[PDB]
Amino acid sequence: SRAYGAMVSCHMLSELEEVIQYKLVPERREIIRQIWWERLQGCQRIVEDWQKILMVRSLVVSPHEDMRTWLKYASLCGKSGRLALAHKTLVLLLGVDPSRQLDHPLPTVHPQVTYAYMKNMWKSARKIDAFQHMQHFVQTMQQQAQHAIATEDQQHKQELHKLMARCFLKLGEWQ
Ligand SMILES: O=P(O)(O)O[C@H]1[C@H](OP(=O)(O)O)[C@@H](OP(=O)(O)O)[C@H](OP(=O)(O)O)[C@@H](OP(=O)(O)O)[C@H]1OP(=O)(O)O
Repeated sequence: SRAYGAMVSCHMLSELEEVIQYKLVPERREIIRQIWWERLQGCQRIVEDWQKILMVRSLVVSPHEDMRTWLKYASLCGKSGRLALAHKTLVLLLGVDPSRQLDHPLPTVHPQVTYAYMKNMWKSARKIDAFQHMQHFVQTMQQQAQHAIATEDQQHKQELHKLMARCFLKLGEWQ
């Protein structure tokens, strides 16, 4: 447990070598990203360590390029009593600020990011407006899914149904 800090340092150095591999090899990009995700999952859930590792990985990977990792990091920060940093990460992922445009409904692009932002807002005690955004998001998801159902997009439809199931459960619990 004492050496874990130096272990984190070794993790960062190994990540840097995999970063130069990422820059050199264009066919290794997906494999490297999956390796990074699994290794980060293996590491401990300390916000400082996660921030260091993600800062190292940011050299060749923009947050938009890998939404899942930053979503997990934002969830960790939210559970670690750092809702300010979690909101900053969520707004960076979204690309626009829902806080300034309260009247403007939440963007539908990146629905996972929108759902994460909504639940963070719920944790931010803005429950009523979170519920209104939840209803708007669910109706938008259903209309979008009905419009965009196609034989080509089936995995996307399955993921959308899973997210919608989570949204309906959250709607019921919040009601
Ligand atoms: O913190 P909660 O409100 O209870 O939400 C949890 C939490 O999601 P986050 O990734 O946003 O933290 C779980 O993640 P863990 O931190 O426990 O790893 C996730 O489970 P997975 O990691 O397996 O995705 C689970 O999702 P699910 O209900 O689909 O299993 C999800 O629950 P809600 O989305 O219903 O809030």
